[PDB]
Amino acid sequence: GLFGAIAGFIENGWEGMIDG
Repeated sequence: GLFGAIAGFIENGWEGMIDG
């Protein structure tokens, strides 16, 4: 489910939430 798409983001754009 969604959690898997968050795991997607964690490997695919995560850096934008590493920032700040």
